[PDB]
Amino acid sequence: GLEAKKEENLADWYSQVITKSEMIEYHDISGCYILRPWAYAIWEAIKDFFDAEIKKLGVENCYFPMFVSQSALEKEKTHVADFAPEVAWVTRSGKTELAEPIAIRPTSETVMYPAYAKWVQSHRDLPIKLNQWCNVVRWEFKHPQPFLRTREFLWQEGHSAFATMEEAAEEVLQILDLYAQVYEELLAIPVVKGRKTEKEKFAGGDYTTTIEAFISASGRAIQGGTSHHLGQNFSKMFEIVFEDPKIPGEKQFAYQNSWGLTTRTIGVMTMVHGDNMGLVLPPRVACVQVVIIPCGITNALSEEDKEALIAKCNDYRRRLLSVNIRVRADLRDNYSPGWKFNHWELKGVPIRLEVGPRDMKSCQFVAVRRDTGEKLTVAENEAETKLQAILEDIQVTLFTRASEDLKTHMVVANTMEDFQKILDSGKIVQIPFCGEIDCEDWIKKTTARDQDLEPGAPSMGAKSLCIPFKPLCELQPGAKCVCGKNPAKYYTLFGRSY
Amino acid sequence: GLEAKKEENLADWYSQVITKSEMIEYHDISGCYILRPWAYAIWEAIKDFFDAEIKKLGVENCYFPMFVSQSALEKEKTHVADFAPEVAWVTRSGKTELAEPIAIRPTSETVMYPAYAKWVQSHRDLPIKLNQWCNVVRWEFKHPQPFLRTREFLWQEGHSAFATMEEAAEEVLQILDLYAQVYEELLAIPVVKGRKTEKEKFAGGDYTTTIEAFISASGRAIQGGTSHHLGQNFSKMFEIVFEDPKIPGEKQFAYQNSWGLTTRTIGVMTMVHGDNMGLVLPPRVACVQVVIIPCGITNALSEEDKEALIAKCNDYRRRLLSVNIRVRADLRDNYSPGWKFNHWELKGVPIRLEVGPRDMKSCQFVAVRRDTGEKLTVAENEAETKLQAILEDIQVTLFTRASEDLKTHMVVANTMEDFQKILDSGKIVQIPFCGEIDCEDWIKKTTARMGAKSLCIPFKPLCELQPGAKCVCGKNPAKYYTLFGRSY
Ligand SMILES: NC(=O)c1nccnc1NCc1ccccc1Cl
Ligand SMILES: NC(=O)c1nccnc1NCc1ccccc1Cl
Ligand code: PRO
Ligand code: PRO
Ligand SMILES: [Sr+2]
Ligand SMILES: [Sr+2]
Ligand SMILES: [Zn+2]
Ligand SMILES: [Zn+2]
Repeated sequence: GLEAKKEENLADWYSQVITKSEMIEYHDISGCYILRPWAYAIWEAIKDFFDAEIKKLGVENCYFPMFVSQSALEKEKTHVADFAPEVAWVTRSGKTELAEPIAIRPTSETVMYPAYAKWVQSHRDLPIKLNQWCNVVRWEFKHPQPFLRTREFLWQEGHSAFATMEEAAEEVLQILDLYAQVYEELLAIPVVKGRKTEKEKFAGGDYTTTIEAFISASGRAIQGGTSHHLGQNFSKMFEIVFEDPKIPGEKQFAYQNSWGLTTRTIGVMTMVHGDNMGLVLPPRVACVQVVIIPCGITNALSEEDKEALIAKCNDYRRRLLSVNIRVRADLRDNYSPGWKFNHWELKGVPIRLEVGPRDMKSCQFVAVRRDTGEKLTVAENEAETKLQAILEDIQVTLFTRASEDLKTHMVVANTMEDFQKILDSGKIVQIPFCGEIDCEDWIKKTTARDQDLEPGAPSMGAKSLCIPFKPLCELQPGAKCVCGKNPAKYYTLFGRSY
Repeated sequence: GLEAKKEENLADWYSQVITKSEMIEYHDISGCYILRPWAYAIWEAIKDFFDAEIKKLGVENCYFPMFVSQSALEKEKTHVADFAPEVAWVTRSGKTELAEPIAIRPTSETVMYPAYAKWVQSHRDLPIKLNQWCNVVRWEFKHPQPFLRTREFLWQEGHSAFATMEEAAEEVLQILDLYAQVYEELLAIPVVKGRKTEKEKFAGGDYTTTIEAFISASGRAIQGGTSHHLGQNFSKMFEIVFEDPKIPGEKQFAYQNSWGLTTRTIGVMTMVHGDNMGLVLPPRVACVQVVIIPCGITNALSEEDKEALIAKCNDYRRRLLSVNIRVRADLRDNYSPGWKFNHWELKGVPIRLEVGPRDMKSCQFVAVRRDTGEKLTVAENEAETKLQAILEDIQVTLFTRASEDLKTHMVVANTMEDFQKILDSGKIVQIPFCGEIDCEDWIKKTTARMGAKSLCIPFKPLCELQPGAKCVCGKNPAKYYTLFGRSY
């Protein structure tokens, strides 16, 4: 079973959920974690849905080198400035020192865009739409946490280059909506589409959009994905240039975008839907949607009778495969049935299917929901339609409960004292914000200073999350920021973050 | 158009094929090459086949960290000794030096097996069958060539741990059989299944089974894949143990294998099937099997008739997509039909589908085979039937000629003199060999006066080693017929 309680101490609960579900194994290098097949299948499920959608947009998959030269990495000044201290450098091969240290990619902007310049000579070479699934390394100055914050992580990064800004801006929102579909339709997690502030925006871009998710156990929010508009800052440094047919003889710099989604998605799914019985898989991403377990195999049952009980389970397995239900039949005669119930509950299989000798003679079986523990006795001939209905209802309620949790935890506050008090209750707040960096740092410093949390809870100030595309309330004209010294530009979502 | 010719300068011909087919782009870090969509789509075709086959064997996909500690890397002494010079070491996080350098994986044995030991607590925990599709770094010191020998490459690496030795021995030959299917059933390249010698076997294992392919244009053979039996060399170092089911108090060490296939497959495909017209894709791994191109679009053609020809091309697109044939209609307005002819030829699309106004009105179209250049006028009715037949014809034609090239370039020699003659003729010779590492160093140094190195001990050699035959050196008796030759 599970020892820790998600409501009391969240860290060891998360640590026990990711291990006992066989998702995460630990490594002797801090910030690096093993993705076991149970977690990796979730990533493959996300990969299969996102690949199919970006190919509709004309995006193609490729793979670029992981090593970056010093000169390439420092073409964009403000970009390398933000990533320099967290870049891992290869300095030697074997015992021989490298003449020039090469870098491990924290992101592939400076690796790809030299090639973009070579590939783009005429206007016919645009647009370039490329994506790659790969690993990056970010030796960050933060507490590592599996899935959420790791030194090495798997992701997709898509880099598109266009002749006009209207083409680029269109794709930014197209991709961000795809990231929102990954969270809301696959992981059953609600997200808030928004724009990052000037402080938290991608270094080297004009603006960045993001989806923010909420983790109610810790009251903290987390970034689920970003779609940046790079404008021309990178094409001006890497010389991604073409001649426009309408503007004779003049150098045109391409408009570029980048967008990324990481294996953090798995950790958010764990933090939102996991309970005190272990992991909870949304049926959409569940590696196994239905696990079939033979029950009641006493020593008195004959060898022929036991084989007929196994055959009925395999028959349920074939029936569910013919209707595209991902089903595993745990026929292993080496483990107890209660060990199997516990094993697959920890892993989060949405439905457990129990077949016993009495039920098989009676033309029925038992279906047990993972999210609620509700046990239903279903007729043998209704197995294909009933289970698919339960699988759909599990996905709906997981998103319904997470949405109602989000609606009640994201509110509006206009003054600093109400923003402070609501923040200390475990909520994220939309406040009228002037949109300046020095004020955002002031909020980060004063929310941590005036904090009143539970005994033992560490000091953590609120930071910017996003400027929501559709905020909760309209900003009344002339309304000042929460600092009182500058006019407010927009409602900005704030709160403690991962 | 391609400037170089395969018969003259193979190096410059190869550099121009991979770039003009838009497979490879070059990078300012020596030995690292960009895999563009046309190349990566081949790797995906290899991946979806191979992944489907190992799932039937109970192998599951995962992903282990790229960084390995000094202590974990040096646990197996023979394994770390062979890889030590070619391991890249991270020593700096920005400008702050790590207290201890960490290494980029050249292979993931020392990364995964510490986790294998924690997972194997009893007999119930075996077998463990894990595979990952990832990048790996081996910092070579020889001149790099795209696909064939690169500083960083993509691969899959399977690691399996078994309770018995018969189990691991079964899987080693099962995986090698799948590698043979990848090269023969998909890439249409014949391979020679064999066994590495003591000098060439995987450091840290007991034996290595490999598939060796031959590049006829250069006369040098190349290793297509390997499946190693690690035995207990690693489980005795990383403490992967389990209680003896029969004897209480006695530990048993797991029997392990490892097996890998890299993106070198694409380069071997290029070097074998490519011609002076450019790349030649086998239809089974071809991203685009058929390209539809509208022809005869003159400036005087009526917009109605011009629109009718466009629709006719999309009608073939809908029909071919209905019979699971990968087809793209190149209806782009800013490129001439002749430009698209040479464009898809360079990339290796097996069949070109030409639709002109005269051929459309006569209910016909043209089919151009990439391998032979034959042009076939086909009626609109027998489209899905004949195009499917040509695609399978292209697949068997490419294999039959590469198998015929391998038959006439792999002969048997019996002494040092005649082995040198056939080797410098651009062929690989099977010779009676004593298996010693001493003679393997001598045969490479002598026949260079480059040089032929051990490739594999064929599972099925050409001639049966008659009893009494000694090695080509003369000192020791010959223990088996071995295939030698210059290799990449
Ligand atoms: N070190 C990290 O920030 C991290 N670690 C593990 C997983 N995701 C991480 N980042 C999240 C992220 C990064 C880039 C683009 C989009 C996103 Cl959502
Ligand atoms: N540096 C290289 O040797 C190399 N470079 C690119 C591609 N494959 C490479 N190795 C071949 C290889 C390696 C492991 C297992 C099987 C094989 Cl076939
Ligand atoms: O790292 C980032 O945030 C952007 C998005 C993917 C590519 N680079
Ligand atoms: O490098 C090799 O040859 C073995 C096989 C894959 C993993 N390691
Ligand atoms: Sr920084
Ligand atoms: Sr000019
Ligand atoms: Zn302010
Ligand atoms: Zn000898």
